[PDB]
Amino acid sequence: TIPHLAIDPFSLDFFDDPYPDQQTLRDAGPVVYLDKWNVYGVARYAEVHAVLNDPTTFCSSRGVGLSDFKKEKPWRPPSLILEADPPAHTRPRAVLSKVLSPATMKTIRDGFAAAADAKVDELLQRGCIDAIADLAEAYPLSVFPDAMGLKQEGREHLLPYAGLVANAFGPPNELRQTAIERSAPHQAYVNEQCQRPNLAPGGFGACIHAFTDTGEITPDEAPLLVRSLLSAGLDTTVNGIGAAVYCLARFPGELQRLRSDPTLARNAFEEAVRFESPVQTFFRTTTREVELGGAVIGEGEKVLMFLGSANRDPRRWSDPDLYDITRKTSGHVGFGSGVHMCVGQLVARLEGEVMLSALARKVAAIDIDGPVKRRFNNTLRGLESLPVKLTPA
Ligand code: HEM
Ligand SMILES: CCc1ccc(C(=O)O)cc1
Ligand SMILES: [Cl-]
Repeated sequence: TIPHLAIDPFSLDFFDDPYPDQQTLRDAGPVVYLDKWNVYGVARYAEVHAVLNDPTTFCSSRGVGLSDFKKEKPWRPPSLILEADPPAHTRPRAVLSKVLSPATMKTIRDGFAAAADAKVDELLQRGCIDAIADLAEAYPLSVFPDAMGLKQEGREHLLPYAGLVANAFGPPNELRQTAIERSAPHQAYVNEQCQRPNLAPGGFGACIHAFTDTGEITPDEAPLLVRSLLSAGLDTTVNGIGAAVYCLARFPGELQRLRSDPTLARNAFEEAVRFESPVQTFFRTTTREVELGGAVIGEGEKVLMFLGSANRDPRRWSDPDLYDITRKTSGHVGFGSGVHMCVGQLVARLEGEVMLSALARKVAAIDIDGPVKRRFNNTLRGLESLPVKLTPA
């Protein structure tokens, strides 16, 4: 009753161009079995949304990667929030939602907006830049480690650790193997920065430790929650800003609408998160036998959610393959949906908005003028190099 496909969603061929296979995954049926990794897959919007909004049946405490924590030991101690179900998830989640609250965004908006405007002006002096290294990476690296309260020493480990975390969500293919092997220096730096004496007062990390006074988390939970911000709060914003720049470089008409109305900067970033979906996939594990799309999935089964495919499903989105900055983007699952929906979404939107705002007010054109290279990661979709020429406004 369930179609069996041999497509490998974690293959280099797939990462290179996933859209044809994603339609094959969608049109084969609302639920598919992937023989390559012995998992269930859902690729349409309706099933991804339902699975994401049924945490009692599709749990996250047995891992959000392929590995089943009930079966194998995790490569690192489980995340107290991402790899937790309610009610264990609730109080650590409330702490991160307060640390990264709308009220906190007021304290960092001027610094983030200034750094964004300064970087675009700096890049306009050089003309021909790499939108990844010199823009997508340089800007988050210039605001987020300081907002965490991180010291200067050892920041070179932040991006390699983030790519390791994202790779480790995938199957035991070469990409995961080479990430985990000899990863101990990346882990030691991160785990050391998660301790209270290494976080500047007033930063996200110190503010987390400050919530141990409240009884929401214990002092020994706070470092793990700091690790969560250091695993997810940098690499994804990089790919997201690079995607937006990629779109504005591929859709020059949408760049011109953004110039004529910079207040579209925030929704233009949101649409870039739908269009490229930097977090492509996540896993759930069935708590019980469950009917999904006419298929009976047993207990203890891994279910793979194609977030990116759900954001391009023509059953839900009109013209899904077009970048449209005025599109009503609410309901896209680029940040998740439900109880685990990205608790850091306000930081990513803020970083994205002020960058696209900076581009909207200072740049006339963005033309690709060099070899484009894709970056391969079992979870993330993003570019290795995006050579563009910026024309000043
Ligand atoms: C373009 C940027 C980002 C994207 C596309 C993204 C994507 C996601 C997605 C899809 C989830 C759902 C995980 C699941 O349901 O299993 C998630 C959760 C999470 N994200 Fe983000 N993220 C982004 C940026 C950030 C930032 C900036 C932070 C922190 C500053 C962050 C921290 C987290 C955390 C801690 C969780 C776990 C929430 C929970 O389990 O309740 N992410 N993210
Ligand atoms: C969405 C990517 C992500 C990765 C790791 C964590 C965590 O460490 O809790 C949270 C989110
Ligand atoms: Cl670690």
